[PDB]
Amino acid sequence: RKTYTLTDYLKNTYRLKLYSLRWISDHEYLYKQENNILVFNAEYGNSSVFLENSTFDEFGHSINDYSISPDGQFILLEYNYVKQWRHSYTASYDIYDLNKRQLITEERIPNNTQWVTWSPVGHKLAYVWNNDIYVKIEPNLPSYRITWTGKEDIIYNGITDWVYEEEVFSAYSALWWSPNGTFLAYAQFNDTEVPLIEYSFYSDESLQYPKTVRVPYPKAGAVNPTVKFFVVNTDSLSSVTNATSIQITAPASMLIGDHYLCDVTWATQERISLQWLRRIQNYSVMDICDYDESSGRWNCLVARQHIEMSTTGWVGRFRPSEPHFTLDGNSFYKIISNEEGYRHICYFQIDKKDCTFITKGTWEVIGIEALTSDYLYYISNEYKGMPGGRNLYKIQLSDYTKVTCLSCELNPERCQYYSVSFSKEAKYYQLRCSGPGLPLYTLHSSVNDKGLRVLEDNSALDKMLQNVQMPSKKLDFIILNETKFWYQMILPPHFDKSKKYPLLLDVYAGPCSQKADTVFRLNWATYLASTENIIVASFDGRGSGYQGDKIMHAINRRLGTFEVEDQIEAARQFSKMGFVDNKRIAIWGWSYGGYVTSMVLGSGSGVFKCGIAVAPVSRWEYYDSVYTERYMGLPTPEDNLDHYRNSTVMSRAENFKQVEYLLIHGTADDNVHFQQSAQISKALVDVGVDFQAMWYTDEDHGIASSTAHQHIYTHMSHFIKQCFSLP
Amino acid sequence: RKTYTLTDYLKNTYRLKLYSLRWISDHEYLYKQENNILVFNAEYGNSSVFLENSTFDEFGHSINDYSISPDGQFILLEYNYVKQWRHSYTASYDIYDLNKRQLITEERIPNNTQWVTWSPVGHKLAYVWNNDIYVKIEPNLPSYRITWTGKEDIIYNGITDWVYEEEVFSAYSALWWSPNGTFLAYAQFNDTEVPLIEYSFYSDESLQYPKTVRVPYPKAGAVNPTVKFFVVNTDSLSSVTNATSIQITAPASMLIGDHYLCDVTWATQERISLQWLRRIQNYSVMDICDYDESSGRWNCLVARQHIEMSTTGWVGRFRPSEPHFTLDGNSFYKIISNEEGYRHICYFQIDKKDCTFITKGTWEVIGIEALTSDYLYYISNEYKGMPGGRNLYKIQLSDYTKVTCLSCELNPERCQYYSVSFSKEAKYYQLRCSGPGLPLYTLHSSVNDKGLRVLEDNSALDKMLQNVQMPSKKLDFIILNETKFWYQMILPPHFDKSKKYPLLLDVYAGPCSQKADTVFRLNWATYLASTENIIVASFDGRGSGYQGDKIMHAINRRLGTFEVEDQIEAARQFSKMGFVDNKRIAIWGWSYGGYVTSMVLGSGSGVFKCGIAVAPVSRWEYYDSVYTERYMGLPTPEDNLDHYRNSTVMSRAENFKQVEYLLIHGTADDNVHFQQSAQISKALVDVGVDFQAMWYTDEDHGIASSTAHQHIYTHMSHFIKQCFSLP
Ligand SMILES: *[C@@H]1O[C@H](CO)[C@@H](O[C@@H]2O[C@H](CO)[C@@H](O)[C@H](O)[C@H]2NC(C)=O)[C@H](O)[C@H]1NC(C)=O
Ligand SMILES: *[C@@H]1O[C@H](CO)[C@@H](O[C@@H]2O[C@H](CO)[C@@H](O)[C@H](O)[C@H]2NC(C)=O)[C@H](O)[C@H]1NC(C)=O
Ligand SMILES: Cc1nc2nc(C(=O)N3CCOCC3)cn2c(-c2ccc(Cl)cc2Cl)c1CN
Ligand SMILES: Cc1nc2nc(C(=O)N3CCOCC3)cn2c(-c2ccc(Cl)cc2Cl)c1CN
Ligand SMILES: *[C@@H]1O[C@H](CO)[C@@H](O)[C@H](O)[C@H]1NC(C)=O
Ligand SMILES: *[C@@H]1O[C@H](CO)[C@@H](O)[C@H](O)[C@H]1NC(C)=O
Ligand SMILES: *[C@@H]1O[C@H](CO)[C@@H](O)[C@H](O)[C@H]1NC(C)=O
Ligand SMILES: *[C@@H]1O[C@H](CO)[C@@H](O)[C@H](O)[C@H]1NC(C)=O
Ligand SMILES: *[C@@H]1O[C@H](CO)[C@@H](O)[C@H](O)[C@H]1NC(C)=O
Ligand SMILES: *[C@@H]1O[C@H](CO)[C@@H](O)[C@H](O)[C@H]1NC(C)=O
Ligand SMILES: *[C@@H]1O[C@H](CO)[C@@H](O)[C@H](O)[C@H]1NC(C)=O
Ligand SMILES: *[C@@H]1O[C@H](CO)[C@@H](O)[C@H](O)[C@H]1NC(C)=O
Ligand SMILES: *[C@H]1O[C@H](CO)[C@@H](O)[C@H](O)[C@H]1NC(C)=O
Repeated sequence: RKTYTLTDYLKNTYRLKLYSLRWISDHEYLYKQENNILVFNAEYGNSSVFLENSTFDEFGHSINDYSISPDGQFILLEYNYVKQWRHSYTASYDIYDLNKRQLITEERIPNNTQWVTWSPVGHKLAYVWNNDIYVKIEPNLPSYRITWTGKEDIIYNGITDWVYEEEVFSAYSALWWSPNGTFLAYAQFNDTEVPLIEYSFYSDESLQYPKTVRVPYPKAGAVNPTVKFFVVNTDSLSSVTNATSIQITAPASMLIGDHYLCDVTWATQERISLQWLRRIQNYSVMDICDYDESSGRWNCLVARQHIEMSTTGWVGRFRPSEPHFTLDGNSFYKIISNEEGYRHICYFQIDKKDCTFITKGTWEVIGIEALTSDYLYYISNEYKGMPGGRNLYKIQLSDYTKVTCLSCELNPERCQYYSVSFSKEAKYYQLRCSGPGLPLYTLHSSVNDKGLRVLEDNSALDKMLQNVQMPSKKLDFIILNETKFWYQMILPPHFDKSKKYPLLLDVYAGPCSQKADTVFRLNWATYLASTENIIVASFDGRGSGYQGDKIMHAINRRLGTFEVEDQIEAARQFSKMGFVDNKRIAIWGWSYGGYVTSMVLGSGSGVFKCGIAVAPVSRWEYYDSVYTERYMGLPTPEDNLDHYRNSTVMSRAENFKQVEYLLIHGTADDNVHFQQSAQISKALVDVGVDFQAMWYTDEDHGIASSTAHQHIYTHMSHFIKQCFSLP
Repeated sequence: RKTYTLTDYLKNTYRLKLYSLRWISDHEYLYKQENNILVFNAEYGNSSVFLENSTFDEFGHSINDYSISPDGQFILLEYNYVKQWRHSYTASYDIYDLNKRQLITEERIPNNTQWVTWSPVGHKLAYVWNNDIYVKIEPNLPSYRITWTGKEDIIYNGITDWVYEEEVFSAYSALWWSPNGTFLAYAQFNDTEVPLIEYSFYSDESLQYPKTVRVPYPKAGAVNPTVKFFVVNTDSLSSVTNATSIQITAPASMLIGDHYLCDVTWATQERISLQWLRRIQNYSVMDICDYDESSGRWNCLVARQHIEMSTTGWVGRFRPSEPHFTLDGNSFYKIISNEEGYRHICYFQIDKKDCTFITKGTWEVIGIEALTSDYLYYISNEYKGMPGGRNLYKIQLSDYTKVTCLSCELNPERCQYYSVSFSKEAKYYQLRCSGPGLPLYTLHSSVNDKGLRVLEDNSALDKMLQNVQMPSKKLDFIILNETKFWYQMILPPHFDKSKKYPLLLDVYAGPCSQKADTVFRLNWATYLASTENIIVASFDGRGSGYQGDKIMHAINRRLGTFEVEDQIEAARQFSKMGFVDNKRIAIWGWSYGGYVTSMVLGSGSGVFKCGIAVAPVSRWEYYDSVYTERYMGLPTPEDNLDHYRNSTVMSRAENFKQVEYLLIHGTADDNVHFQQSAQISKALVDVGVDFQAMWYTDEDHGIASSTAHQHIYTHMSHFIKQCFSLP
């Protein structure tokens, strides 16, 4: 009988099915079946073909994605896709009028467009091209140029520079339509004095001289980009006169120094919320800005700013939390750490002091998902006190005490990890369960929270997997200093506590991470347990998220300490349990996991026989400012420079003589620079330690090209199989 | 009897002693002994300390080198040495007045000087600083400025650019003083439009942003630097009037296209010899340029031009050979490829056409070493018919049939490979024997070729080696289509022709190379044979040198052809021999040896279990123009594009599934760019071939930092051991 093989992982032999739909009103959504775009009625479940796979067979280009105007009249077609960073890319665009069932060829959207977006209502367009912003009121009409300052690598209007995209907004876009669709707000980033990271890109075999890539990127403590914020009135645009952008300056308490613009939320048609963060990320201000028709200006009264501080750590999980505004725009809710350091929903009324906690407990809210007049819907990990689970709840607005669990009980053995998607105005919602069993997609009505229908049960995949000897998963915890810390273990088929198993510790362990959860996954570890009979453990130690600040801020200004310690201690704990071959314990990790794997390998602990680090950080001065400084402060003598340097992998080289080490990195890694590994290897050479290495030419942090993806996991499997003495 | 261990190799436990001297006159030389500089009388062997080690115990800096003027009045002190390429570097210099016994302290040689030389006689100096040439008539006097055009990375006056240094002059200098010291000849190079190679340098851990290094480097087919030649009269220099340098123009037959200046020789006080070469290294012209005392000009009579062509390949082994002039400068001798294709000594008389061969035979003259009115001395491989041996011969210039071997019989057992060093006017000479026994340096008088005395017999080392199981070398040959091809074999001690030994083929096989010779070496192979009982073999197949053009030019316009195939056939032959285990045959090479190893691993032969390539070329369009075009012509559709394209390693990628491959490259290789290994690995990943890699951070082609050196050989040693299942 057969197992989950490496070739299965690499080749996607057992495919997970999903069901991504796109809401388009409070009761209809779109969906693709055989590349036909169907539109669905949510209430009754009937559907029909919105767009036929047939159309565009003679288009000329392969179509990459699409977006429909709110008013259903038009559709955007995205082709010539060219990926840049984690979120950004350039592409070409066409517009198809639906009622005319024709393709528009007037005033077309330029090739190399960097970003396009419909207005929330109607058929307006805004797009960035050559770092400048443009606006078409209508798709067959000439665009109005809004900005003139766009300049490659220096001035960005309406799109983000590298660090904002990666660490602040999590997106390339820096444009925000007012709900009216009347205003276009946007940010401008200035990278004039931001230093450049430089690396070689070799390209095709045919490229005689390797090309040098230069990217404005601030490493820890280096000069940051600066930011301006503007708002333009789209209703008032002249063919003759320029477009007048009104600026909104940051609070004076931000203007005194380096800061970031970290969130932008429209409250009403004439109220905006701005979140600002001090470069020292323990202080931030929310600014409420109202339009004044008499002047045309936007004013943010100092009086109604809201303010957040931390004395134990930084602000928010990764940034200040997002405000969810009540419909009238006079109050809002948002996740906040309470007096005991747990993140709960807090209620804020604009011109009033403080805020009011509507939730509390020894658990945390993960996200606020929806807000109607009678209810606030949110995900939390309360159920059964399992930080690694997720369920939908709703709280009765007029009686905070009445909290209903919407998902806890749908299928309590198959489903303990939910996410959700609401329709406009929240009349219907889609539930998505991700484990511990097979992913399961259902539809629901808000009225009586009635289960309308099952959308996808992955029955087909399930029939296949009954054939294979699949691994099982154990989610438990252990006690350390009177504190529970959770772990998981993917266990091989027919597990036997009277046998001894080799064990791989799969590490990430970065701040607010969680590696022990109830998600079902078909991945490299599935192969390792199913086929090679290795146990694959992970452990959430100090610094991990979703358990309260006491645990999360343990690591404050002290990266490469308690999280490293704890992974080691976790392994001592596992050896204690009697079914692990304490001669065959490995450790591996990627990104931040690579850094921790290295530090572990470098600790002299004597627990680990061998390990793999992929694209690991090696010293924090090498990584970016927003991320690094968030946790480490600045690397100056008067701040945290000491620990910046007590915490490098390099300084641990000698101890690598006791272990077998595999070090991997892509040459075109724009995120964690090849530098970081290049310095690790040199430190190891310089001290006479033998080790094994692999570079991947022209790959970035993902090393995700199909061929490279296959090569590295193959390479790594050999490594581990040697180390463990397996066939 | 212990064994020769890797450590012995890396720690240099068993050291070869040398005897490096510089002839100072017709009868004395200098010799550094315990940081004491000594003068030695050749005839009697008596000495006197010229400069005590005690001096400069108070200097302030570590002193890297020294240079005493021809008149012994001053000495240059080189310190603050920084290495650039293979020959180039910059440094600081102090001058010490040997008479006044003190350091001159004004009008100093600037810091970061790029080159200095004394004139041939006296105490003039010429130097290069910021790519401009300056001249001091006396060490305390201010220097006159010869050129003003010097510009970093663009215009070089009196020093060479990257290719010229590496591939033409085998030196940084481009300064040639007339024998008087009267004139200063120099070249100027213009790399205006020469593309730049760019790569990352990671420096010490403290550097936060890596540096991009940028070097004008013409790759096969790209724009080449241009050159001009000038001569300045050193006596008529003015304090206010800018010195005037007279330009010599290359011959019309050279100006029609791209060309090189390949050699400069002063013939008399008033006659310069210049050799030029076409970018297509088919054709070269030697110009003879006389000074016109009235004119002030220099004239190059077309009738005097001596032309070398080749229809079978290129001119010269690596470049047209150096001419050796008679005292009166009216005639010269030059190594030339004869009608049978063997390189022999040719006698040229200035105003007469063609020339006369002074020697002949099926062997070759390697070098002309000295010239008097009575004798011409040269090194050749005639003795015992071995191309891999070297001997000093003299030929009576009044009767060419009268050749006598000066070294053949001194010590037939111990010595078969000599180099030599003559005093001026060749009154005496130092013989240096390199094997096959321990190195042995002797002094001799020309009068009757008497042996004067022994300088170094390496008896120290001999003593030490009496306690180690040393391996032996067999130097034999095989037949291939009726032609003899040589190889050598390092044989483990106590070699039993009955057993079967694993075999490592050590390859270079570049054009005009030679890996089978009679020289003594303590190297990696010594360790492998002695300690790990491996037979290390090397073979000189087609393309190799010192055996006639039929063999050397076989590879014309088809690198990665016969030399790759011949390495393969050699291996087969070696199997036939009943003492090699044909299941355990590996291969490895560096540089060209790296490319060949790759072509071989990727050929499909099934002969080799595994191989190592170190800094390999993989594609000839990536290597430089002077070396590459010499053998491949230009990479254009009209010339040799097809074979450029056919002889990439990348095209053989699939075949690598059959072998184990380790690929190694320094990230800072200015010579064979990392690009080349980056493209090999990408081809291997693209087609799903697994392999081993290792990059060396900030190392260059030589990978020679003491720590990198030790680390690469250790890494390589594990791999080889593993391949052969060696305990
Ligand atoms: C982006 O920021 C740069 C850097 O500060 C600005 O450049 C400066 O502009 C002022 C006014 O022109 C000058 O006085 C400075 O000398 C400039 N410094 C540099 C480094 O150039 C630039 O104006 C900003 N660009 C925009 C459009 O906001
Ligand atoms: C080095 O070579 C470059 C290219 O041949 C020369 O550049 C030219 O400069 C002259 C003016 O002296 C003009 O003919 C052109 O404007 C330039 N062309 C280019 C491509 O830049 C340059 O003159 C040379 N420098 C020296 C010292 O000879
Ligand atoms: C936005 C972001 N997303 C991420 N996903 C992973 C991830 O799980 N891995 C692990 C699995 O494979 C992909 C990366 C890591 N990151 C990081 C990140 C965090 C720390 C460091 Cl040191 C580097 C990065 Cl990129 C960042 C922040 N830039
Ligand atoms: C001036 C020169 N000297 C060299 N010595 C070696 C050598 O023997 N090995 C011995 C083994 O160690 C490496 C160098 C190789 N080269 C080459 C050379 C030739 C071809 C290529 Cl592809 C690269 C180089 Cl550097 C060049 C000219 N570039
Ligand atoms: C669903 O059916 C209703 C009633 O026939 C119809 O009006 C509506 O257009 C249908 N919607 C879809 C998505 O087909
Ligand atoms: C996009 O570029 C291609 C040619 O590269 C062309 O077919 C098309 O017309 C361009 N689109 C626009 C908006 O100009
Ligand atoms: C939207 O709100 C703005 C702000 O007052 C107002 O000026 C505008 O008329 C509104 N737009 C539309 C199209 O209703
Ligand atoms: C437990 O406390 C000890 C100090 O007494 C400390 O060494 C260790 O890090 C702690 N462990 C955890 C995981 O809290
Ligand atoms: C100086 O010379 C003496 C021999 O005369 C030698 O013994 C001593 O080591 C030398 N000092 C050095 C090498 O600095
Ligand atoms: C060697 O000895 C002779 C005879 O005294 C002397 O003239 C000569 O200068 C000496 N040479 C050296 C280098 O000491
Ligand atoms: C060297 O030769 C040049 C040219 O013949 C002449 O001008 C000069 O006087 C000579 N130098 C000496 C010092 O003999
Ligand atoms: C000799 O002939 C063989 C036959 O296989 C051929 O492959 C090879 O190229 C030839 N070698 C020489 C030395 O010409
Ligand atoms: C060279 O600079 C060094 C210090 O870097 C200094 O001692 C000296 O004055 C300089 N020498 C000259 C003459 O340029």
